[PDB]
Amino acid sequence: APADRLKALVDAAVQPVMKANDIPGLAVAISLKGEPHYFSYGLASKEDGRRVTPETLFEIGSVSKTFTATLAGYALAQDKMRLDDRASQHWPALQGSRFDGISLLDLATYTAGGLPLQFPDSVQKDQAQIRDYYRQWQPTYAPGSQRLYSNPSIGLFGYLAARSLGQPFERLMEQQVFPALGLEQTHLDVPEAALAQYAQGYGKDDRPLRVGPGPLDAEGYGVKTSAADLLRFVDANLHPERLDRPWAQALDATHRGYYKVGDMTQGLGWEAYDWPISLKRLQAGNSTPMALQPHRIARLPAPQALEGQRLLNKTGSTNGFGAYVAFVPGRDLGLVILANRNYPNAERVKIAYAILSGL
Ligand SMILES: *[B@@]1([O])OC2=C(C([O])=O)[C]=[C][C]=C2[C][C]1[N]C(=O)[C][C]1[C][C][C]([N][C][C][N])[C][C]1
Repeated sequence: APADRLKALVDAAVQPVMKANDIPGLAVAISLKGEPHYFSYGLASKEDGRRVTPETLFEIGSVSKTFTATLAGYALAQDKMRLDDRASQHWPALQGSRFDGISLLDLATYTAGGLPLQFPDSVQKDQAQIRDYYRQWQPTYAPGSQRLYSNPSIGLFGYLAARSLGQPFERLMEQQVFPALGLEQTHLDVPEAALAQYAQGYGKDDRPLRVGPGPLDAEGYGVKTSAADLLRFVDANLHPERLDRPWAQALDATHRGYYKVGDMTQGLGWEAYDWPISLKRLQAGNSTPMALQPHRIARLPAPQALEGQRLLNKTGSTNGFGAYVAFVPGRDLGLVILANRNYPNAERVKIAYAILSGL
């Protein structure tokens, strides 16, 4: 009955949203009282009819920023950097730029002063173009005043964290972070031997879409992982104390809120809400205006522990994929929803809400 109840609950949440958004395949993973549960739907590739499993690789887009924050947490834990460090202390090519006046915290939390959603199309994945972009950049407003969701912002934060550790970002992620987290199905660059597991993404007219190279892609949106591995990451977030001490500290650094915008408390990577809260309020916190418009922040007097009766979440999108992760620390509850369509965030939250309410 409990298997049937749980399959009934997840089916009732997922199936209508998959039909309504024409999602070819979707993988759900739930952590409930320290037990994993997997629900797999539809097709990883329509063309060959490969089915979604808990080992299928999906692009998770901006959920990658929670990994980036974890590498920064590790640099913090090892005293290689501090959140109030000036950005240019960690990259000489930025010295003399406006990044002399911008903290790592500002970049991490999108408050550096109007760094845009994306690098402009003119900036390719090239070290010199990225250096020249940041050197010439000027804030639109005061650092620390307005949140504007930004790849270049948290991207630079992860790149500087990696420089502080004396190694490239992508090497640190593959050689240190993923192994420390027990993640063997999590990739920035999918190995040839694992390509059979990589789902096809679908956009308008079902055009096939896997993410192409871009400046600080790894930092902003580069992760491919399975529902099984992303739920392991969620379980590490729910129990940092089970990891070796420096990684425990790295994960705790991602559970600290610095400011509020509406119902949302901004941490490093993770965005937090009180729990319970209405579905409409959780959808609004993950809405298009929150991604695309600047918002004045309400700074907290001291960083707040993101634990207890709160929901921590992150949405992630690429042109072909739509991911959502959410966990409730105080209820030992975790959830991963990976899909091979970029379907609206409101719809991803609709599935999660139905599941989390059901439990
Ligand atoms: B990220 O996934 O977060 C994000 C959301 C969200 O939170 O779900 C909504 C809207 C935008 C973003 C930004 C992030 N994702 C990307 O930046 C998408 C990425 C950008 C580069 C593209 N490549 C261009 C081709 N040369 C691929 C999509």
